[PDB]
Amino acid sequence: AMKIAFIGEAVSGFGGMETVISNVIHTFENSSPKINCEMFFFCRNDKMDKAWLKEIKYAQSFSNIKLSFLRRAKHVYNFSQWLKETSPDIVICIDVISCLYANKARKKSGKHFTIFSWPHFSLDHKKHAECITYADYHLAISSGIKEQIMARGISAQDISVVYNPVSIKTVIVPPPERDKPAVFLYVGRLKFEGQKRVKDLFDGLARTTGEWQLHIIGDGSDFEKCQAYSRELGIEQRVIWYGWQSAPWQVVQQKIKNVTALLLTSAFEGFPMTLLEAMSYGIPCISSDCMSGPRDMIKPGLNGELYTPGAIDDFVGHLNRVISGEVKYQHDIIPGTIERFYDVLYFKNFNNAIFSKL
Ligand SMILES: O=c1ccn([C@@H]2O[C@H](COP(=O)(O)OP(=O)(O)O)[C@@H](O)[C@H]2O)c(=O)[nH]1
Repeated sequence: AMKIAFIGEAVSGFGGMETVISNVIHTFENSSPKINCEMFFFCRNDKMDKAWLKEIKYAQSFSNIKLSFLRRAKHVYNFSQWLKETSPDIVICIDVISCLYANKARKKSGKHFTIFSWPHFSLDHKKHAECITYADYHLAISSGIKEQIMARGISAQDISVVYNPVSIKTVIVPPPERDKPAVFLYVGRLKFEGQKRVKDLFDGLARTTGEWQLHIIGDGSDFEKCQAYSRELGIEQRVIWYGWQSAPWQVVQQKIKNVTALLLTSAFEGFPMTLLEAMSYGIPCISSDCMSGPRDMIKPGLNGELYTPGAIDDFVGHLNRVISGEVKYQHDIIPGTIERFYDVLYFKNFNNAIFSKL
């Protein structure tokens, strides 16, 4: 009988991370005839939506002490007490600060367990990166995160790259018929610059040679700026806006039907699930080679392309070649190119990364 604690600061209760965590917990609580999972949250308030925890046993440390030294002390004490009630074999920290908490509460509680980091954002784009050193071993969702962890003096031997899961699909979205315009897809929150750089998307497409259309599924405060920019660039007649969609891939299947490539032009990403989703439907992806995720998914010339951050010329080149057919991606084999990301194999590799360190 083995018990796994998943711990972190309170989250919103909606987000890719929550979805991954709940699925990994439900999967564990079946695995070996249910080996048990619980959660512990460090909270300043009870504003976390609880829906995603419906079937998940969780406890909380509440402290809104304004001085962080005292709040952390209180957190560590509360977690220490929980550890004594619960006696987990393994503690997995979904953020970096919780590695510190887990480490200090292990010393305080006198309990024996292994601490794993499992961060869901680039260490260099979030607050408490140096707290990663308090975990025993590391579960990297990307090569970039592994690199970031190594940079803090952690041995590559103590870090397993586990990626993130996606569901196997039984439908392929085919390319457009020959002599139809290229069809580009953008799926995500709209930011003109900042993280998403829709500006870069528009600048590239405006410079491309050949017939193309762009389908944009998403919304954000920069909608009007982005529409204005498309008008400025003289491309508005080739852009179709869907706004926010609850079922983007249903819209793709039912309304768009044929896709040349999904495009992502981001300055950075926590984990670009959109790329994975696209490749699960056999859609090739042209992405900025940003921290982090795209380089672990995209195999240049096989399921899409990578361009160096800011290399808009390179992006344009990638576009031109897929529009002309100079480079062709085979939609029928693209789903097989992300084998290690599919739910069952992902979980197998994740499970082995944990139990191999014991
Ligand atoms: O109109 C949309 C646009 C995006 N997404 C989903 O949002 C996720 C990532 O989008 P985003 O760029 O917002 O990343 P985040 O900021 O949420 O990390 C993906 O799983 C998409 O399928 C969606 O459901 N509807």
